[PDB]
Amino acid sequence: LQRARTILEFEKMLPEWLRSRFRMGELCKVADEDFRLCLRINEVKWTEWKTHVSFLNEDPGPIRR
Amino acid sequence: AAKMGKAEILKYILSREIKEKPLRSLSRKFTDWAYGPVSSSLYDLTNVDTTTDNSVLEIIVYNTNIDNRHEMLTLEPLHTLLHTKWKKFAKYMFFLSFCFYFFYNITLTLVSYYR
Amino acid sequence: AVLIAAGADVNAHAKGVFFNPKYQHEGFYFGETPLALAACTNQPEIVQLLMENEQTDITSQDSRGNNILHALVTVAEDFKTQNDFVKRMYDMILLRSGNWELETMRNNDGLTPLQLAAKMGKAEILKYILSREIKEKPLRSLSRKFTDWAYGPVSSSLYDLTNVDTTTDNSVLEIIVYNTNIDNRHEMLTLEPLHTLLHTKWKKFAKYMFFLSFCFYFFYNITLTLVSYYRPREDEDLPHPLALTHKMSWLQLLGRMFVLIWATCISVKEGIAIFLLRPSDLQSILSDAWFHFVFFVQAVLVILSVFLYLFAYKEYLACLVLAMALGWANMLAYTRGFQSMGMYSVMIQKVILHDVLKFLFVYILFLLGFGVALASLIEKCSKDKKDCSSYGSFSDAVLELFKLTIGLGDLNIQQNSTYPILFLFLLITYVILTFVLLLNMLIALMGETVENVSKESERIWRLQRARTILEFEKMLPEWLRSRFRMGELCKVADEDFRLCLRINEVKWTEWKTHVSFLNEDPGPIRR
Amino acid sequence: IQKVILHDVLKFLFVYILFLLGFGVALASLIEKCSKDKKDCSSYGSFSDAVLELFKLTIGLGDLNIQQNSTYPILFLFLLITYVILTFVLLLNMLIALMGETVENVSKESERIWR
Repeated sequence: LQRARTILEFEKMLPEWLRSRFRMGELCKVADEDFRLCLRINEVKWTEWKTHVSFLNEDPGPIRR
Repeated sequence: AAKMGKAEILKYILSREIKEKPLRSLSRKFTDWAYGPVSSSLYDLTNVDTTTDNSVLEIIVYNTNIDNRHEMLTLEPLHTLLHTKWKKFAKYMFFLSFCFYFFYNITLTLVSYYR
Repeated sequence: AVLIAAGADVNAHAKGVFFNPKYQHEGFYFGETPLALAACTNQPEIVQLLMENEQTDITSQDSRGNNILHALVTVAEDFKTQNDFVKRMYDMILLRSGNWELETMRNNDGLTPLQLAAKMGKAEILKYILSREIKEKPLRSLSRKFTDWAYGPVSSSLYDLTNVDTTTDNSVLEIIVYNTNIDNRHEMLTLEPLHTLLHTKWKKFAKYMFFLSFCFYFFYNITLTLVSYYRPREDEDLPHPLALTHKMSWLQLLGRMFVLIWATCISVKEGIAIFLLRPSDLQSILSDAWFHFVFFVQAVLVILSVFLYLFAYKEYLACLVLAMALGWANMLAYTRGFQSMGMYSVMIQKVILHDVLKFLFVYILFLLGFGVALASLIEKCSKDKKDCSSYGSFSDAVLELFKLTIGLGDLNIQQNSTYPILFLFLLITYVILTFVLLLNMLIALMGETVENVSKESERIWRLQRARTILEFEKMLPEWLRSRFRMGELCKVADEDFRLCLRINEVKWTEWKTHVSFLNEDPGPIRR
Repeated sequence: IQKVILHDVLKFLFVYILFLLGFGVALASLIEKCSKDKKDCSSYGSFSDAVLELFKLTIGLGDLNIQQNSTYPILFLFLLITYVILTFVLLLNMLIALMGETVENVSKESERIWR
């Protein structure tokens, strides 16, 4: 919490144009018009062995190219 | 949910997996790809970090009156994003102010002891 | 199955940008064949179906020289984050079709999949595979366990012992002792081929062999003491770092030619040992290569005294004493041979490393912070005893405050001058900090640590005596007269009357009739 | 009083006397110096002095001398502070933490032993 208490204050005393792009930006949603909302990528492990209905892509690890 | 500090429904709502396709669009989780046991998880990130005023991160850090804040930040939009943002600049930025104050500290010592 | 009925190729190799390291990326390194992920998907039914095809090759190495068994190991991560299916998956694929040719297959870097379980540190499947009881008689021959006799509740247990001890290069014992990067090694050596065999080999020679080197270094240590304390002092500034006495009663010439050789012999001994591992500069140099680094610093520091006669420098006696103080300081390393004291040897080893570095990094900070500040008021034009020729500059108030930890004598609130009720204010603040607050921290800090470690601290000591025992054998190139084992005791296989074995004892469980046995149940061998 | 003498302090003194001799002989080398103690022509300054000089360091000794002992006393004081680093803040506080684990382990069955 205390290092979290610090880190925002540095950003608060950073009025630049925010070059530190901390995120995947404007990565498209499933909604056909809503291709907005910057996102995140994370990793999960072995549980709940099943078929997966919902997906977004043709399963690469990073983005293509 | 941040202001009241209700953790468990906040534990829910940041995930919010929607399985059904006609209304999957409202979720806070989208399986970007899965490939079985090791998946590409994905949080929605729309009102989380201070890109707008008074984002949910800005409350939970700068809130009093709650002794669940340390436990609440365990959550995975909350936890890893701090580690993310500390990596690229804030590990550097602290050590600058650390060195600037420590070398401030030495210049204080010399002029007030030697002559 | 319809695709197989359509005629899909069961032998395909999925190359590409996956099977990458850094498991944050995809890198899911299963072995690129349809058989490999099939067990890995926890799908035993189609595993059977893949075995129904005669065209299925299983032998075939794929990308990193890996067959079915290799990457099979490198998903065995935990008992908690797994239902433990891989164990019976692996068991199923052996009984369905299993040959020793497939087992003895090595890989790209030339490494046994059994040895891979050591390298990856997958403990639980390694817990399986060393036992490997096979109950059925047409293929019992491939087991790692053979009931030599049983007689009910107290049986003659027997491990296979074929790739275990260093009778060949890079045996599975040699990995697990000399491996870094894994914090499961101490727990893994609990296993019964691993555990008892060390106790076996320590019995016949290594209990003797340590005490030889212990006595040789301890009596080295005494000869260091005598020549450097009793008669270095002759009234002349000739250095003479080793006492000679070229006349009769040759005790001191015996002193010189003793000490130089053992220092040289221990230098080459540890010099090859330091050539031999590469740490990440703080994990194994600061648990394992510590006392090795101690020795290498020690012996060179001894022989450097000999170099101080060459141009006769000023350091001839000053350097001659540091090796002495350190030379008794590493007898601490050689007390591991006892039972309870070896348990204390890890208690001295982690508290230096987790607790007191944390202490001194804060302790020296206020030692300077109060140190310079009190050195400002101590000037005063009145420093110490009519301060015109005496001391009163910086190291005084350092040592005035350094002695405050212990009995200093008396504390002076005396003539130091401008506002001494600020001077005494910092003195009592130092007492508030550094005697009642900051010191009693570490005492409460140690108590939490010592109970946390001393449930597994025994095992760490076991690793360190295991760390020793192989090195003695490594510095034993004899014909290995110490026969540590039952040798070439015959297997059930009619031609394979080979594979040196072991005898062990089990107790009351699982009350049943025993089908498989070897003999007509004597206790020892007949005659 | 009966098990702590037997499981804990034998372990202590077998290590304690080791550095008591190790520092003991080493500091006895520098204390010769042709300048041992108070114009060293008739007074003492041989071996048991620096033993008792260092044996009194466990408790209040009076004052500690960084004085005229001669050749490189910043090695002499270096061993003194190393003795403090070892034998007052590291090695002593071992047994205190060691006793606390033992006393709770025995005092659930310690009554029975008295019986």
